Amino acid sequence: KVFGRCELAAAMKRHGLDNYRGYSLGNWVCAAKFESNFNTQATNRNTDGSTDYGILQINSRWWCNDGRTPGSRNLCNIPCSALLSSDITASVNCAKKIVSDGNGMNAWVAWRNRCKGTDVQAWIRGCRL
Ligand SMILES: [Cl-]
Ligand SMILES: [Cl-]
Ligand SMILES: [Cl-]
Ligand SMILES: [Cl-]
Ligand SMILES: [Cl-]
Ligand SMILES: [Cl-]
Ligand SMILES: [Cl-]
Ligand SMILES: [Cl-]
Ligand code: NA
Repeated sequence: KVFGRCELAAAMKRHGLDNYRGYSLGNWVCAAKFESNFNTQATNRNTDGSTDYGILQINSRWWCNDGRTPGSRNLCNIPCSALLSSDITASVNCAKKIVSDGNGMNAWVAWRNRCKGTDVQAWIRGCRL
């Protein structure tokens, strides 16, 4: 599924991301825009042989099982395919464990490079929330 801009902001708020561990709604929308263009079916392969999955691009080295990442862990206790659903629940729950690991939203490199410090509120302007 490809979400409308105002449509995803509404679903993320419903699942309790608005200010989780101190991060506002526009930070999560911006992160999704640049990680996936609002597409839940987004995937991308990393050089160490791990893979990234879904609207927020979560990785198989630590966080999910895909059966193809040697010596890895499954700290979220889930298969990576759950991160591709039109239902965003598994993606939101695992992003909560990751953002708590010690380093906050710096765990997402594109958030640090395209959305940290910017007028993130513009991503929610004109939306009925
Ligand atoms: Cl847009
Ligand atoms: Cl915001
Ligand atoms: Cl594995
Ligand atoms: Cl393969
Ligand atoms: Cl494990
Ligand atoms: Cl599994
Ligand atoms: Cl949803
Ligand atoms: Cl933090
Ligand atoms: Na794994």
